[PDB]
Parts: sequence; C-alpha cells; structure tokens
Amino acid sequence: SVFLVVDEAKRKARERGVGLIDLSIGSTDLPPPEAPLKALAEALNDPTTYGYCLKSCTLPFLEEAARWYEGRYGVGLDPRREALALIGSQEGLAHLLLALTEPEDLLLLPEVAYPSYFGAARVASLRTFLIPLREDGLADLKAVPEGVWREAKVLLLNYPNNPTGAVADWGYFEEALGLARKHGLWLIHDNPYVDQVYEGEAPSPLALPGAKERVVELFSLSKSYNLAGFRLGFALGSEEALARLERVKGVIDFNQYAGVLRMGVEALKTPKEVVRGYARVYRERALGMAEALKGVLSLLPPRATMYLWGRLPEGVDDLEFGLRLVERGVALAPGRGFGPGGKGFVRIALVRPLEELLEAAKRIREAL
Amino acid sequence: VPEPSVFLVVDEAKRKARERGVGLIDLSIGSTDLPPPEAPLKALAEALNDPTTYGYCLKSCTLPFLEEAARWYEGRYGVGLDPRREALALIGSQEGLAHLLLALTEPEDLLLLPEVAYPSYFGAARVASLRTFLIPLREDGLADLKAVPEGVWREAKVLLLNYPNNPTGAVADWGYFEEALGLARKHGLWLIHDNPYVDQVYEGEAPSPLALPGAKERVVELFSLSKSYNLAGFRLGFALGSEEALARLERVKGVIDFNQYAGVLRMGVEALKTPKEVVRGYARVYRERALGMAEALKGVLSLLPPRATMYLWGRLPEGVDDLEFGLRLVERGVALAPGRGFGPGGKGFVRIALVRPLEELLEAAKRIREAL
Repeated sequence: SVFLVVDEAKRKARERGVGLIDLSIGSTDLPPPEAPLKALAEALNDPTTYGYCLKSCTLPFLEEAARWYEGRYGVGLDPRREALALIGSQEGLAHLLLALTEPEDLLLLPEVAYPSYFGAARVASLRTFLIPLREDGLADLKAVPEGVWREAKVLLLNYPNNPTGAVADWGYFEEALGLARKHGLWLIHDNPYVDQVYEGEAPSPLALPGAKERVVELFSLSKSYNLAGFRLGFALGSEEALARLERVKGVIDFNQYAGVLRMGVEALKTPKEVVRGYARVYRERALGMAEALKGVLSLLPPRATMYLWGRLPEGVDDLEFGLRLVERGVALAPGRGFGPGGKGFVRIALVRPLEELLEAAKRIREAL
Repeated sequence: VPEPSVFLVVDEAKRKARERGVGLIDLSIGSTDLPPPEAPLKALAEALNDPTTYGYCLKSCTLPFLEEAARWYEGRYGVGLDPRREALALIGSQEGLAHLLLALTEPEDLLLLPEVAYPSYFGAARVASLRTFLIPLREDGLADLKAVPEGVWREAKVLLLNYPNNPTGAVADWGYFEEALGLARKHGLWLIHDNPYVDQVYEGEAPSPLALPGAKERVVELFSLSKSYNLAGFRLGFALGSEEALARLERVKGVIDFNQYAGVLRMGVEALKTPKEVVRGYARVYRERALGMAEALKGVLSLLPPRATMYLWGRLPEGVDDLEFGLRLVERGVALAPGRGFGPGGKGFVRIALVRPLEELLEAAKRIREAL
C-alpha cells in the first residue's frame, strides 16, 4: 500500500506527541440509530438463532430490502430471486466478480476507484482496463476503445463515488447501461453512499428499463446507518447474476448471524429524517472545509459522500505531501492509492467536526 | 463437484414429508441440538453497549482473540505461535478455506483432497479454478496417502485434509499426520488441515499436523467456534501456522472483507476460556449417541468403530443405492445424507448426524432396519 506508509508515519508522529487530525479513513464519527442495536440484542436471547442463518432465514431482510428499493425507485423485485444478503458489500463485490467470470476475462473500471476493486480484480485473475476520468469526476465512458468493449465482460462503477465524491445523473447511468446492453456486459454498480447525496436522490442503474438483464447493484448498512462493523449488505438485480453469486457464496460462507439480519430489518425502517440528518452533517462539513481550501486545493463542487477530492498545486507530489502534512498534524489519503488517475490528488474524509476540519484546513494551507 | 441433485432430491422429499405432515427424524444435517455456553453470549451482548465497536474491527482489533487462540493452541500442543504473525481471525472457517485456496494458488494448480469430503471443498476448489486428484480412502476411513502416484505428487501444489473427518467420522493419529507432513515437505506442497471437529474426539485429544516439526513452514490449520461451542451462527474461527501462507490469506481477505463484528471477537475470547469440562461434555453426548445407535445398526449397516464427530458413516448392503435408499427412507420417517453427496468414494454409504436425543436415534435405527 501507500496507506501502509502514511499509516505508519502517523502512528509515529502520534508517538512523538504530534497532535494529528486524522482524515485519512472514511470511518464516520456519527452514531447509528438505536432500534437496530436493540433488535440484535433481543436476538441473542433467542436460541433458534445460534445455528447458521441460511437463505430462508434471510428472507425477512431481503423482503424489507425489496420494499426499500421499490419505495424509492418504483421498480419491484422478487425477494426470493432478485435479492441476496451480503456479509457487507465488499464481500459481494469480490465474490460477484468470481461468480460472473473466468480467469483472464476483461474487467472495465475507472483509473481512480475504491482500492479493493483492483484487488478483487486480481483475486479473480482478471485482466483490467482502466477508464480515464472526465473533468467532472466520472469515468469517461467514451474513452473506451471499440476493441475493449468487444473484449470486456464486466463493467464496474460506483456513484456517488469514492474517492472523488462525484455524483452521476440518470443520464450517465443510461449511457452505461446502454453500452452494457450493446456489448453484452454485466454491469455491477456499487452503491454504498446512496443515502449520502447532499441535494436530491441518487439515481440507480437498476431502476432503468431492462436493467434486470445485466445489472446487479450493491447496497450496504455501513454508510446509511453507521453499522459498518456489523457486516451486512444486500445485492439486488438480475436473477441470473445473483444465482451465480449465491452459488459462490454457498461454498464460501453461511451468511451473517441471524441477529444481525433482524437488525438489518430494523435498519431499513429507520425514519428517513434520521438518514437525512447524517447526510446533512456531511453537507455542512464538505462545504465549510471546501471554502477554507479554495486557493489551496482544486476541488470539484461538493454534492455527496464523506469525501472531498482535491488536486494539488502543480508539481506537488501527493505521497510526499501527505507525509509532510502528517508531520504537521493532519493525515490524508494520497490520491495515488486509489489508482494511477489519483496521482496528484488527496482524499479528505469529512469524519470530524467542522471545527477540527477548519483547523485541519488551516494546516493544509500552511503546508503549501 | 457432487451432483446437487443428491441433496435436492432429499431436501425436496423432507420438504414434502413435512407438508404431508409425516413424523420425520432429520439426521441429514450436522447442526447440533446442544446449546452454547452462556458467557460468550453475555460478552457479545455487552459489546453492543460499547459505541467504539460499531466501526470496522481491523487487524489490531482482532489481537486479543488471536492471542487467546495462540494460548489455547499452546495449551494443547505445547507449541508456541506468534499471534501477530502466525494467526488470522476468520469469519467462520468455511470462509478461511476458500480464500486460503485462492491465496495459495493460481488457476489450474493441482489440489489433492479425499474422494470423500465436505461438499464445499470441491466447490471451493472450483472457485479457485483448481484441478483436483481425489485420494481414495483406506479401510479405516482415512485418505490413502500411499495411493497418490509419484507423478501426481510432483505436480501437486496443495494437500487438503480434515480429521476428525466429515462425513466418515474418522480420526487420524500422530503417525498419519507425520506421514502427511513428510510428503508435503518432500514434494514442496502447502498442507491445509481443516479441523472444525477438534474437540469432538470421544476419547482424549485430536492430533495437529501444525504440532509437528517443520510444520510452521507449510501448514495452515483452521479452527472454528461453531462446533466446539455451538456458536455456528456467529461466524468466528481462526487460522494458525505458516507466516508466509497467512500473509497471503490476509492479503486476500483484505480485499474481500473486514473481519467479524468486534463484539463477536470478544465472544470468541470468552468462548475459548470455556471450562474444558463443558466442551468435553458435548463430545460425551455424541459419544453416547454414536455408540448406542451403532449398537442398533449392527447387521443393518457396517459401521466403522465410532471414535469422533456427530457423524456415523455406514456402508449399505451390497446392491442398494444410497440416493435411492435415502429417498425411500425419508418416506419412512428418517432423513439421512446419501454418501454420494460427499463425493465418488461415497457411493453405497450414508452419513447419519447424531443431532437428536438417543431415543430418537434408536427409533430411527429401527426404521433403517425395516427399510432394509
């Protein structure tokens, strides 16, 4: 890694007593609603939950998930065919890649993406083509040559995005689905930050006409409800794709603890006002700190997620700078670690009170 | 990989007897009827009140558990393991096996495992795009390491074993493992030993190939809290051994998961501290069930002397097919697992899961006798 370094070089600066504001890890400071915790607790009192929670055991959760999805996109899904419980979405992603491919098949993904995407790709022994990004932060789907589309077997995307925090419009997704249909590709959309848009709703490529033919969308309880440690997510979409995922996860796991599935059910019933609150916090943080960084970092307008993506001044190297910045009291994630397209950017995780972020922005300014 | 029809046919049949409301004694699934100790549950419950547990439980967060794990192992085999280098938390062992295979191999590498094994082993091998060589069993139920031809040894990359064994219920001794480790070393292979039923031997203690000289170089052993503590649903286990191997496994799990919930790891630390009297008590229950039912099956099924696990592995009378008998038996009120479901060497065999009280197992034995 590169985060290995910075991680060390931070645990070092800490030892040495340097007061360091850590904004390099997207681990929220916000609490989860209580109801799901109470449900998990009550579950511990029921001994029927001590054995493996098999498929049928996950229905109630998948049913609620189906209702959740339909409740915001108007498209119905059959819980027993187009939904699968995930022990966290990262798990579904990696396993979905194994399920839908064969060694040496070609995968298409952005040149800037969640680090483990490239990893999951190597785990499935897949060749990859990295899609350059548009100036607005989305992968330039038109930058893919005809030959690559013909070779491709899977297209992976994620918006709202990590690390860019970029938002995609329905139009972007229509383009992606269209190309996917046109070239006979599976389209995996990882959507963990669905509930973290600042203004409006997050489009869903699974909500488009005919999506159920090649689209699987990954959702998680981690970001939406701050229950990341409980490891629960859900895959919705193409029954064909899901059946293959289910087969793979079948020889690998037995799902999460029944108690957590029940917590999953309560989680989905969390008042929308609460889920919206979390997003409002990030909106306030993103905007406050962005104004304090103007002239320092070249930031795209903040619209979603816990991340700020900023381009360093000409010349400046993100790894060196990150390190130099650590010694100064602020930990950042070098863009570099999100892919080659990241070289020259830093990612800031708005996981601390506005005050701290304003202070952290003060230092970053000094550091340049 | 076994034909999924084998268990589809049985499930379907059980599904029906249920609807038609028939008295059915289900001994086809190895999930215990025994409760877990209370302490682990309380530990987990208590962690729910701790806000700091709500986030990801990364490597550091798993230390206490691995530390206790290393201690648990040292306390058994008088061999020390560095918790920070030779142990890795697992979200249940199943998960560990599959990902370990991936970490230690490349598509088309050759894997050696018994012609009779836990179904997911073959499946895991497929997920890894691995070729396989199924080792035939000896009369005592252990894989016949002497039947592996030199040429097969030369191209192999991994050897997979499981003792106490599912579905045979066979136990290996130190000699067998010393033999296995020698071959693996001589042919430069990794040696993976899945040991979910370690605490289920009826008399004494189960060996550990990791406990032998030179093991730390090529052995990874997998343990789980599922069978020993009846906590299958909480998904927690641990890998021990080769630092080189585990670093590979750690790298794979790193791009796939974030370990289990911190609260469960604390549940783990507590589970390992369970008085050994309780754990042996569990094995005691299976021993009583295994010997009683086996007495009742004498003449009907030719059983290997029961020595460990919640499993009984009987050979059907010459001429009767296991899947056919299996379906026929469900209609009579007893569900078994057709040997064929565990691989080719399972033809003509049936596995019985001792997961119901002895009186029920006795009734079941009576029906198995009448159906034959």
